[PDB]
Amino acid sequence: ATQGVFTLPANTQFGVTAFANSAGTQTVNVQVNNETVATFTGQSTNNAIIGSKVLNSGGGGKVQILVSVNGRSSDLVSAQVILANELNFALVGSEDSTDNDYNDAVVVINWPLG
Amino acid sequence: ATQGVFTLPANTQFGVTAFANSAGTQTVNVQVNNETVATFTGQSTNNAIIGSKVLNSGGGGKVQILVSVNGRSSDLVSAQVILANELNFALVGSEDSTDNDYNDAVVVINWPLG
Amino acid sequence: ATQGVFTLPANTQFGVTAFANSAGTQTVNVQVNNETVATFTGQSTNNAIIGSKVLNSGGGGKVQILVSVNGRSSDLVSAQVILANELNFALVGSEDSTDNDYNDAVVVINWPLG
Amino acid sequence: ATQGVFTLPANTQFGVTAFANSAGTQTVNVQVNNETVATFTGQSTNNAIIGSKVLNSGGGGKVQILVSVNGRSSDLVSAQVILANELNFALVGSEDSTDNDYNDAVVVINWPLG
Ligand SMILES: Cc1cc(C)c(S(=O)(=O)NC[C@H]2O[C@@H](C)[C@@H](O)[C@@H](O)[C@@H]2O)c(C)c1
Ligand SMILES: Cc1cc(C)c(S(=O)(=O)NC[C@H]2O[C@@H](C)[C@@H](O)[C@@H](O)[C@@H]2O)c(C)c1
Ligand SMILES: Cc1cc(C)c(S(=O)(=O)NC[C@H]2O[C@@H](C)[C@@H](O)[C@@H](O)[C@@H]2O)c(C)c1
Ligand SMILES: [Ca+2]
Ligand SMILES: [Ca+2]
Ligand SMILES: [Ca+2]
Ligand SMILES: [Ca+2]
Ligand SMILES: [Ca+2]
Ligand SMILES: [Ca+2]
Ligand SMILES: [Ca+2]
Repeated sequence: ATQGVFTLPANTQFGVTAFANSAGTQTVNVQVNNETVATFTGQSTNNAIIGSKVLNSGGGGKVQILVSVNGRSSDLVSAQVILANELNFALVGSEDSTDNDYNDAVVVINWPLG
Repeated sequence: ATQGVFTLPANTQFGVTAFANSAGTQTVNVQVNNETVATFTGQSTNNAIIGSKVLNSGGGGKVQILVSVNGRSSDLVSAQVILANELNFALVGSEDSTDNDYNDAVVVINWPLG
Repeated sequence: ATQGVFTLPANTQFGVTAFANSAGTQTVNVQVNNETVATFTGQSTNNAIIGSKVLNSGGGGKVQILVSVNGRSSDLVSAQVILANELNFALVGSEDSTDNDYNDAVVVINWPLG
Repeated sequence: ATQGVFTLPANTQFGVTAFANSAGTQTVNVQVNNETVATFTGQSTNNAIIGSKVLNSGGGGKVQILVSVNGRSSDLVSAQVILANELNFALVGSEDSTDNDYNDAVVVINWPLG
């Protein structure tokens, strides 16, 4: 299945934060309605935050996360969870190798803000 | 129901990250096995990270999040989600007197690391 | 926090299914835009299905689950999870007593159908 | 990633229930510690329940869901969600074609029971 794609409400501010847990340098591309709006690049094996930004979901509300390491696309896993019918988390794990921890880059998208 | 309490595997490194979205200064207390091991204090209305740490779940694996503002306990909501039977997120929202949204402090716990 | 309330897309068919795990007779009321549209009643300590129906979310998309035993409201926990940005589950547990298994009536709402 | 695989606590009773939403006849196989222990077969485009059973997770706790249509494996999506640190849902969607609704067979695993 396609993973790492989420529908947000239109024209909504959201947070995106990426963590790294891999010997590989992670490149996380964030697209809003099919256009790159942020790229986070970093390396950590201890969950360092490699990027955190506030963005807007735009007219179409489409947010997509892609992850690569040295030009190779990582395999993604994702889900969205909603608490109290209002607090939203869109969650991405990614795997750059064979141990299948899916923590090599982790991305958390949260809304609403404010 | 009690919220903000999670059972982790024993002796496991985990990340804890807190974001703020409130006029009130948030105090986030992290307890591991019934002892405070981290306190994040900060304030933002635009999803600033008010703390990010790597902790260990210890012998018992018990992790509890409490949130207060000006000494008053915020109301919590929480859940845990597991992706690919291995990537874990424990999620907490909190609501203070100032804004009736569970985003006033948002806490994300993630494991495994490395 | 209020639990058991979910916003569905408007005018959308959804499934609602309730299971029982309690000595007490469970009553599950399903309300769509603040009107009861189905009630499931039954008793089981072995996860029997006490009702399953297809409903429509109507104009407003508001779906609320209420659980009671002999007129006493149970304590509810809930969340919504979305897979592949398309398959939705709204989940409710309920506790009618003191053991805190939260499974006394369990309700699963799923969409889309077809 | 390998979807539809979940680690349950050992020797635990759990419910498994499957719904169908497809023109194709769905076969759901449930494996506990690498042995098939239940099989549900049916066809519906309106979320009919094609099976529900109570099973035990055994010593290993490994539960796997496979879905096929005329012997062709469907593509799976899955996640596990825990409410109140105690009430567990393991959730599977499946796609038998390319419209990507992931509802063609929907499987819900719940525990604890009783
Ligand atoms: C730069 C580099 C080196 C290596 C060895 C790899 S890898 O082994 O294919 N994967 C990275 C690997 O890093 C470990 C520290 C651990 O976090 C694993 O889960 C992770 O997959 C890569 C990709 C890059
Ligand atoms: C205060 C209270 C309420 C109820 C409903 C009961 S009961 O119905 O007799 N027992 C509910 C109880 O049933 C067990 C078999 C188990 O499933 C529990 O999780 C469930 O709460 C009593 C006795 C008291
Ligand atoms: C590759 C492929 C497989 C299948 C099983 C079919 S089908 O059975 O003719 N149609 C499956 C299809 O049914 C629709 C009513 C809808 O529920 C779809 O989501 C579902 O996938 C085809 C045509 C092709
Ligand atoms: Ca890895
Ligand atoms: Ca890793
Ligand atoms: Ca707020
Ligand atoms: Ca109970
Ligand atoms: Ca019970
Ligand atoms: Ca389909
Ligand atoms: Ca379908």
